[PDB]
Amino acid sequence: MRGSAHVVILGAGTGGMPAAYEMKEALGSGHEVTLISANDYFQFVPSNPWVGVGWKERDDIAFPIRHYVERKGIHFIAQSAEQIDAEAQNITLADGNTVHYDYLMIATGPKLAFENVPGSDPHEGPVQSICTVDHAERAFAEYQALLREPGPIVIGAMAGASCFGPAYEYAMIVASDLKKRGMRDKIPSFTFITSEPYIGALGIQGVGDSKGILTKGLKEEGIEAYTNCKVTKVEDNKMYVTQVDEKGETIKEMVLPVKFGMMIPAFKGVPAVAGVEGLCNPGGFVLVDEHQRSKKYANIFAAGIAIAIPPVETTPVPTGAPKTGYMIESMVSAAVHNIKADLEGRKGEQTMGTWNAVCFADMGDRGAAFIALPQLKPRKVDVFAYGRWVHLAKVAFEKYFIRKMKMGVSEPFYEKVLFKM
Amino acid sequence: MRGSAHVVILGAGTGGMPAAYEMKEALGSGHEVTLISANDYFQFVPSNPWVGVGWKERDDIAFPIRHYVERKGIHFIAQSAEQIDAEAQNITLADGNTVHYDYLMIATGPKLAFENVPGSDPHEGPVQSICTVDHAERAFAEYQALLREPGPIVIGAMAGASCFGPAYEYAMIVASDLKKRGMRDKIPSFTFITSEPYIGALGIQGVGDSKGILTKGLKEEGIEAYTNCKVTKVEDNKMYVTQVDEKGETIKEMVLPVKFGMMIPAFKGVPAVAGVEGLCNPGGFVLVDEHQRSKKYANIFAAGIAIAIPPVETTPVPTGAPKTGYMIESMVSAAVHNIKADLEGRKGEQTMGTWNAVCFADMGDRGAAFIALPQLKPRKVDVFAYGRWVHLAKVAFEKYFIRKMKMGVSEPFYEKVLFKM
Ligand SMILES: Cc1cc2nc3c(=O)[nH]c(=O)nc-3n(C[C@H](O)[C@H](O)[C@H](O)COP(=O)(O)OP(=O)(O)OC[C@H]3O[C@@H](n4cnc5c(N)ncnc54)[C@H](O)[C@@H]3O)c2cc1C
Ligand SMILES: Cc1cc2nc3c(=O)[nH]c(=O)nc-3n(C[C@H](O)[C@H](O)[C@H](O)COP(=O)(O)OP(=O)(O)OC[C@H]3O[C@@H](n4cnc5c(N)ncnc54)[C@H](O)[C@@H]3O)c2cc1C
Ligand SMILES: CCCCCCCCCCCCO[C@@H]1O[C@H](CO)[C@@H](O[C@H]2O[C@H](CO)[C@@H](O)[C@H](O)[C@H]2O)[C@H](O)[C@H]1O
Ligand SMILES: CCCCCCCCCCCCO[C@@H]1O[C@H](CO)[C@@H](O[C@H]2O[C@H](CO)[C@@H](O)[C@H](O)[C@H]2O)[C@H](O)[C@H]1O
Ligand SMILES: CCCCCCCCCCC1=C(C)C(=O)C(OC)=C(OC)C1=O
Ligand SMILES: CCCCCCCCCCC1=C(C)C(=O)C(OC)=C(OC)C1=O
Ligand SMILES: [S]
Ligand SMILES: [S]
Ligand SMILES: [S]
Ligand SMILES: [S]
Ligand SMILES: [S]
Ligand SMILES: [S]
Repeated sequence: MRGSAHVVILGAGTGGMPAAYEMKEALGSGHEVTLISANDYFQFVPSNPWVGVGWKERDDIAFPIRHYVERKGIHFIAQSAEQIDAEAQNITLADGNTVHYDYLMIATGPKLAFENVPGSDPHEGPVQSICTVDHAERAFAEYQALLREPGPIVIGAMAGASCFGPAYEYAMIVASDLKKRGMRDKIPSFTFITSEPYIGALGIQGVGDSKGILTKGLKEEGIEAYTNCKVTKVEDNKMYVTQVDEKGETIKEMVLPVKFGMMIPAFKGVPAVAGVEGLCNPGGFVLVDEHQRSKKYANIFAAGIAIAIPPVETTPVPTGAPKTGYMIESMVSAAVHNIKADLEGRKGEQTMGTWNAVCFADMGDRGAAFIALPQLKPRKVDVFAYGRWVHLAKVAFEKYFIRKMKMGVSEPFYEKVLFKM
Repeated sequence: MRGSAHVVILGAGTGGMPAAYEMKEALGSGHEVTLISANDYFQFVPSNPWVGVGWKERDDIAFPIRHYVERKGIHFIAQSAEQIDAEAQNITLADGNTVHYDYLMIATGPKLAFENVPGSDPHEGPVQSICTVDHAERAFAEYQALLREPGPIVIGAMAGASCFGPAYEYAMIVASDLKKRGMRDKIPSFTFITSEPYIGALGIQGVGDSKGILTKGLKEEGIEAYTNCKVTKVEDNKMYVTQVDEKGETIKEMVLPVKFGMMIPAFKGVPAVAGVEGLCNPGGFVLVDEHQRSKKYANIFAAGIAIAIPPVETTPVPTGAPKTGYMIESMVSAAVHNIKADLEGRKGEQTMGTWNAVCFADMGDRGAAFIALPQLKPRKVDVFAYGRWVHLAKVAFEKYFIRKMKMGVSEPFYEKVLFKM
C-alpha cells in the first residue's frame, strides 16, 4: 500500500530464501514481506545427487520453512503461483486466492523441461532425475530396483542442459556405491551421454584441467563416454541418441537399453513466470537489466536461475552456462538493495558484479570444485581443485548454509571469506 | 620526539616500501617517517628469474625510490644499517652517521646464506643466483658464457631453502630459451637438485597436484631430477651432493660437473638485525607476537621474510615454508595499524590473519600459480593453476604493483579483489 510497500518474493530456493530474509532486514517493520513458494520446505539442492544414491536422506537436507521466516516477521504462503497479472500486480495461487504486490521479486528457479525429450520424464520411463529431493528419492528407488535386477546404466546430460557437474558427480558415486555393494561387475554396460562438445566442457568451455580430470575419472570407473549427443526420445526402456561432429553432421545414431538412467534435463522458466506477457525471452527466463530489474515492469525484479543471461558461445549440440550460488546471491543482494532504493525515491545502482561459476562435487572421501570468471576467455580466475579438503569444504558449507537458512541472513552473505582475517 | 614520534622503516623491499607509504598515510604530518635501505632503487623480485635468462632487463623491474617516497613526505636514506642499538634506539649507518627512532619497523628480508655451502657464493664459482637483480644479471652473464661453451647445467635448491618456485621456473625458462636458440641439444646433462622430500613439495607439503605437474614438467624438458639432496660444497667447478632417504641415511653421494648452475640458497636474517641481542632466533629472524611486535622490545615491529615463523613439519633434508606477498602485506598492515595505536595509547589488536602462501611462475606463454592456506593440512584452500591466463595475471600484477610503488599506497592494498564487484 502507499507509504507501506508490500514486497513479494516468489520462490523459496537458494535465491528466494535469502532474499526474503534480506528484504525484511532491509525494509524493517514498516513494510510487509511475503514469501510464496510451491513447497512448504527448503531443500539444499547440491545434496540431491547423494540422496539419489542413498548416501543422504531427505531429513538431512530439507526442513519446513514456516517457523523460521515467520519468527523474522516474514509472511509465508506455501502455494504455487499459477498466474501473474503484472498490470494489476495480482498473483493467483493454486487455491484460487490472489495476492497483491507493490514489488515482486521472482526467484522461481528452473522448469525441468522433460517435454523436450519424449519419454524422458521420470514418471514416464527409466530415465530419472536428481535435480530435486522428490526426484532424487525416486531415482534411489529405481537404483535399488537395479540392484535387484542388474542391467545397463545410462547417466548424463540432455541437449540444452546447463548444469553438468551433478551428472559427473552422480555417475561417479553410482560407480562407487556399486563397488561398495560388490555389485559393479553385474552391470553389463555403464554409459555417460552428454551434449557437451567434449568431456568436462561443463557449459563453460572447461575450467582448469576439467577435461583431462573428468575423462580420466570416467575411464577409471569403466564408464564409456560419448559427447556431442542429443537424446531424441526415451521409449520401450531404450534411449535413442543422435551424435554429431563439430559441424552438426550426424556421425551416428545409437539405441541404448536402459535399466537405470539419470539425465540432467534442459532448464526453462516456470509457466507462471513465462506466461507473463513481455516479461521473458522465448526460453521463459526473465529479461532483466544490470540492476536485476525487469526490462518491462519497473516493479518486478528477479534473481537466480530465473533470469535470462545471454550465451557467449554456441556448441555443436546446444548447451548452456550454469547459474551458480555465489552469483545468485549477488543478484539477490543487488535486487534487495535496489528495491529498497526505489522505495526511497532513488534508482539503486547495485549490480550482480562479475559473472562467475562455482561448483562443488563430493565423491565421498574426496571432492572436486571449480571457479571460473568471468564467462569469456581468457579468464581472471580459472581453477579446478580435487581432494579430501574439497570434500570437507562441501560438508562444512552445507552445514553452514542450512543453519543460515534457519537463523536468517542480514547480510553481505559471503563474509564466509573471513577465513582469511 | 615526545608528542611527535619518529618512525623508521628498515628495508625498502616488498614489505618495506608499502610500509613506508602506509605509515606516513596513517600518521600524517605530525610524525616523521624515515625509510632506510641498502639500495637506492626498488626491485620487483618475482621478475628476477626472467632477468636471469635475459627475458627482462633491470630497467623493466627496478626504479629509483627517492623521488616517489619524498613526494609523499617520507624521508629516504639510501644506506645499509650496520648496527642497531635497541636500548638507545640508534641505528648506525654504513657511513658512520646514526639515526634515532621512537618506533622501528624491520623489513630487511633475507640474508642469502651462501656460506652454508662453501664455494656456492655466486662470486666464488659457477653456481649462480636469481634472488636479486644484481645476481640475476650475473646469472645471465654466466648463461651467455654457457652458450659460447656448452657444458652441464645444474639448477635447484639448497638445504634450508624456503623459496622453491623460482628454481622450477628458472629451470623451465632456461630449458625453453635453450630450445629457442637451437642450443638445447648441445647441453650434455641438465640436472635439477633439491632439498624437497619430493618434487613439488615446495616447502609446504605440496599444493594441488604440484607434485605430478612439476615432475612431468621436468621430464618433458629432459631434466633429470633428484630430491632429498644437500650440497656439501662447490669446488673445482663441481657440485658435491649428498642424497638421503626418508630416514636421513645417505643413499648416494654425487659429484656433478657444473658449467652453468643456479641454486636457491637458504635464508637467514641480515647481520644488523640478527646482531641485536635477544631480538632474534638462532636463524636471525625477528621473534614477534601476533601483532607483529617484537617479543623483547615494545617499540620494535617487523614484517616480511625478516620475521620468525615456526615450522609445522620436518623434512629429511631441512627445508622451510616460504613467506609470500599477500601475507607479507597483511603483516605490514597489522604493524602499521598497531604502531599508530601505540602512538594513541592503545594496544592495537590487528594480526596477520591466516597463514597462506601464494606464488606465480611465468614460463613465457603460460604461467603456473598456487594458493595454500592455512599452513597445516587439511587446508581450507589448496589449489594449483596453469595456463595462459596465469601468465596474463602475472604480467598484470607486476605492472600494477610497480605503479603502486610509484604512486603510493593508502591502503587496504588488496582491494585488487574488486575484480569481483
Ligand atoms: C543437482 C544440482 C546440483 C547443484 N550443485 C551446485 C553447487 O555445488 N554450487 C552452486 O553454486 N550451485 C549448484 N547448483 C546450481 C544452483 O545453485 C541451484 O540450482 C540453486 O538451487 C538455484 O537457486 P534458485 O533460487 O534460482 O532456484 P531453486 O533453488 O530451484 O528455487 C526455486 C524455487 O521457487 C519455486 N517455484 C517454482 N515455480 C513456482 C511457482 N509457480 N510458484 C511458487 N513457487 C515456485 C520452487 O519450488 C523453489 O523453491 C546445483 C543445481 C542442481 C540441480
Ligand atoms: C626469485 C624470487 C621469486 C619470488 N616470487 C614470488 C611470487 O610469485 N609471489 C609472492 O607472494 N612472493 C614471491 N617471492 C617471495 C617474496 O615475496 C619476496 O622474497 C619479497 O621480496 C619479500 O619481501 P621482504 O620486504 O620481506 O624482503 P625483500 O623484498 O628482500 O626487501 C628487503 C629489503 O631490505 C633491505 N636490507 C637488507 N639489509 C639491510 C640493512 N642492513 N640496512 C638497510 N636495508 C637492508 C634490502 O636491500 C631490501 O630492499 C619471491 C622471492 C624470490 C627470491
Ligand atoms: C564440481 C564440478 C566438477 C565436476 C564433478 C566431479 C567430477 C568427477 C571427478 C573425477 C576425478 C577422478 O580422478 C582423480 O583426479 C585427480 C587428478 O587431478 C587425482 O589426484 C591428483 O591431483 C590431486 C590434487 O588435485 C592430488 O591430491 C593427487 O595426489 C593427485 O594424484 C586423483 O588421483 C584421481 O583419482
Ligand atoms: C608458482 C609456483 C609453482 C612452481 C613454478 C613452476 C613449475 C613449472 C611448470 C610445469 C608445467 C608443465 O606441464 C604442463 O602442465 C599442465 C598440467 O596441469 C598441462 O596442462 C593441462 O592442464 C591445463 C590447466 O591447468 C589445461 O589448460 C591443459 O589443457 C592441460 O593439458 C600442460 O599441458 C603441461 O604442459
Ligand atoms: C573468487 C570468486 C569466487 C568466490 C566463491 C567462494 C567459495 C565458497 C563456496 C561456494 C558455494 C556456493 C557459493 C554456493 O552457493 C553453494 O550452494 C549452491 C555451494 O555448494 C556447496 C558452494 O560450494
Ligand atoms: C584466498 C587467499 C589468497 C589471496 C591472493 C590473491 C592473488 C593476488 C596476486 C598474488 C601475488 C601477490 C599477493 C604478491 O605480493 C606478489 O608479489 C610478491 C605476486 O607476484 C606477482 C603475486 O602473484
Ligand atoms: S556444473
Ligand atoms: S572451446
Ligand atoms: S554448480
Ligand atoms: S615457492
Ligand atoms: S608430506
Ligand atoms: S612465491
